[PDB]
Amino acid sequence: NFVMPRQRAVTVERERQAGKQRDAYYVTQRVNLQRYFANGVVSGTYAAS
Amino acid sequence: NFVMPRQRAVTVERERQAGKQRDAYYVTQRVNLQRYFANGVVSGTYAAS
Repeated sequence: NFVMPRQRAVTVERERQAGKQRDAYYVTQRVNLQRYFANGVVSGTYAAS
Repeated sequence: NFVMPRQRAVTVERERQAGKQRDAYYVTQRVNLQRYFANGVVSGTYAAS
């Protein structure tokens, strides 16, 4: 348990035409952390009032 | 009469750098339908309450 399924790597695209005097850098990433079943975890917590 | 005048048959364009992560497809055609003289057609009409 605790796998991080990954659709793709990080990518970079760039755009400057038909812009106005300006290179633009765009980056994207699709990643998520999602566990299977609810077992084997704690917080703690650890609290005041 | 009822000639089909045209100056641009169908053009299919394509952009992807970058659109902000979104391709764009553009389709255009330049055409018209026009008659030399005001005669040669009737419409019914076929109308009542």
